[PDB]
Amino acid sequence: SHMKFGVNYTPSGEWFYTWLNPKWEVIRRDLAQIAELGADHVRIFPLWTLLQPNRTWINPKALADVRRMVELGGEAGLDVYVDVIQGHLSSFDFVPSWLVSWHEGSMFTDQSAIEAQSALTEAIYGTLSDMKAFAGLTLGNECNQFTDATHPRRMPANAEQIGEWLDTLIGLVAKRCRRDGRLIAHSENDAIWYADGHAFLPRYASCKGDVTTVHSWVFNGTGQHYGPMSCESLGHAAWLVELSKAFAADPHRPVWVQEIGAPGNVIDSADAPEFCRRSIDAIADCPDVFGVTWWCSHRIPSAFSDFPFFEHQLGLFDVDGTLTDVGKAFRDAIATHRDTVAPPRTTAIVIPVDEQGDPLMRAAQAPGGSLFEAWANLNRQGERPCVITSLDAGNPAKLANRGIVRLERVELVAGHAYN
Amino acid sequence: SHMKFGVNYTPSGEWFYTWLNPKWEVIRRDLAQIAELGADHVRIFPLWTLLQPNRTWINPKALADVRRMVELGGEAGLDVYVDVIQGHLSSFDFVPSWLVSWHEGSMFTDQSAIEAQSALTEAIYGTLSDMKAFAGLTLGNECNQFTDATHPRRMPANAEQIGEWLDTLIGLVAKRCRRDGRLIAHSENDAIWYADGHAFLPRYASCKGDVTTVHSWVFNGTGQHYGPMSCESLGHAAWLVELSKAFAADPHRPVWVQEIGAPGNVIDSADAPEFCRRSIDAIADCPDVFGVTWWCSHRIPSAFSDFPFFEHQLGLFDVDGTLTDVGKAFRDAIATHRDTVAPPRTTAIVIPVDEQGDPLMRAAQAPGGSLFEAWANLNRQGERPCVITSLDAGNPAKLANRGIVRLERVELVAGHAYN
Repeated sequence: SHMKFGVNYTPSGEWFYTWLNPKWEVIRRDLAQIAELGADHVRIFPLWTLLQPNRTWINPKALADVRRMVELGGEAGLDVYVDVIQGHLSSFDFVPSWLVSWHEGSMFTDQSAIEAQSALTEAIYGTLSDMKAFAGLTLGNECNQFTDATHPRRMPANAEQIGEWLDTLIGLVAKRCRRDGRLIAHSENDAIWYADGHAFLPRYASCKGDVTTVHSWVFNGTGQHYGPMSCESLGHAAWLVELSKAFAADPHRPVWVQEIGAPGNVIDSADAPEFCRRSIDAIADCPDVFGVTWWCSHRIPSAFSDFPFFEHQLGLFDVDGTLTDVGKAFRDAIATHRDTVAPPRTTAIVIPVDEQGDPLMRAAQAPGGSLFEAWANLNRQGERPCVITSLDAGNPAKLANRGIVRLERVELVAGHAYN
Repeated sequence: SHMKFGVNYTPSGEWFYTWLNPKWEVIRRDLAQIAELGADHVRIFPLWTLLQPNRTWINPKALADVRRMVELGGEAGLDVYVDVIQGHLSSFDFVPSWLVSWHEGSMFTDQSAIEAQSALTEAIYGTLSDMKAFAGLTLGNECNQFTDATHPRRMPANAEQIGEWLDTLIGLVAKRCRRDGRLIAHSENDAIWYADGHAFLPRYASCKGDVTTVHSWVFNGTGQHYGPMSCESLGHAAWLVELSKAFAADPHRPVWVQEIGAPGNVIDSADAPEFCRRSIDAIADCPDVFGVTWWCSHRIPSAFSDFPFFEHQLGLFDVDGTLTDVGKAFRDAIATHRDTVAPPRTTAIVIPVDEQGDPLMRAAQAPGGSLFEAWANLNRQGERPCVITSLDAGNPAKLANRGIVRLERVELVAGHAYN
């Protein structure tokens, strides 16, 4: 049992631009710094444009560099999780030329592009499969952002095509992962939980892949609307954990807080260490948390432009390599919650869903919405709420398997704070 | 003095994907093969995504790799011309993440992007400036394709903004180039000659930069409409040379046929050698030709996908490294025209222009148009025609400088063969 603690690895000095010519001695020291925090894993991010520059040619040097980074993670004493398709990082898209402009197409529906992503997933798994430190794969960081209606070069897809895309790519490696002792997962930004009409559905995160991933960012309106150090803000990661369980078929499926950070566009730097400590305290009171992975390890140097300004400050280590106050808070939180075990949560707020298990109104569970607030209010009062669907609530076996004793209900009211 | 002969260098084995991890021993063999043809220069193509992955960071390893390729070109005895911004190659766009989707913007009008392109031009010149083999720079291969309405992710610009973009980037290095003995130029696809409404204007090619560049591709409708081995097709490159002079302020400005190939989508493979020989015969009969640079050196291996099929066959050397029949024709053509001197051309076709020197109807000088056909007819009849504008035609001083004796005028009729 017990929560894993790790960091999302942003290479010091050159960020992901380092993949062009990695400085292995610097990367080695980067990973040793992360291990010194007490972290047990890292999550790493190769670039799709370098991995697969042609639809039918994967660059062996790019694969070998991924293997070397994994090897250095293991030498630091870390398990290493690899995100296959980036794809999207920190406001930037990295899309190979064969899926751009004259060759524009949707990664979700174009069959020849799906076969290329399948080959890349297998090539990454196969490259790394003999490494004791290779712990698992995620399809890619927040790939759903490409199909969101807000994306300025949207890759179209309906919900059925998204389900098929997930099934195709996860299905390539799920059995190997199972036989080998590794994990396969996928990752969406919080539009999956919050955005009505979004083609990625909550049950996809909570049922497909081995563990649910959530990425908790209180710049999504939670910090602005309620306050950066409000209960709604501090408990937002714990809220995603419990919300996501409502949509899981398996009553003890682990939930991975795969990203959480203290974004400086809503949280004052003076409050960021307390935000970290208290957010992790709230996560640690939720059962079945797979782990907590902070965003991110090393600050982006100021010589790089066009990042939203707060992205530069998210690193636990400053640009000179020293441990920031948030880094100290995360190190302290790892030690605090080493052997803590959260007790069962038995009072559930109920989410009305349709016959397929999808919310009647995702806006009601978004920031500002009635279900979001009912959970935050119950949490502020010490009730330690969990979340179930109306379908689960009419199933005495599922209530029994989760130990649910009290049901709390609220009408559906859309929030308007979300983004 | 005499025409230069060179090759557009496409790296064997990995194409421009070799820039990720260049195999220097193969690149040396490639360049030695080009020299063995009798070529005296190559044109090379670094990738913008690798050179400048952040708006304010140019990758020093990518600069060092360009320098090494120039160094190997000289060691083979070749002068090396470098295209700064690719940008566009063989149906693919290579645009850095900081100019796409969430960061979408126009390289032609966004000031911060223009300053980045300025920094990249200075960085390439300065990296290469101490090298005996570095012979000059072109801003980039056919950059105008980004601003044409045909482009699916168009970068907007009006004609004045395009002129300012050319002036800004050429102005950075024009003086150094003259002091150092190198050249600076820019390159457009044939929309500049042929497409009404296009924001690149003919006089920009013929007046800005040290030499006019033309890229001659008879799949632009010429080969389809008149026949691949017609006089219209075989004379197309000479036509672009002479057409371009009409718009030059300097009556002896050199014209560089910076690309010509024998595209297999309109020219039968068995005819490509005679197409090469006779196209170059026609170029060699035009005065003031700077040089002829064949597209391209080495065929694209068939393991790479999504190229138009004919692109694979354009190389002078096959994928196994052996010299193709077209390669033999080009080698033979270099020896044939080593010492050729074209006599002056004195019979001129007249292009109607407005007071700024821009054509009244570019469609009339495109394939199928009256001015296009009037030139081809005179050329087929052995009249060796040149081209002037209507402004020049009413100025006996300009007629004197070019030695024009006979004028032929024709009514404007638009072609419809052009793409």
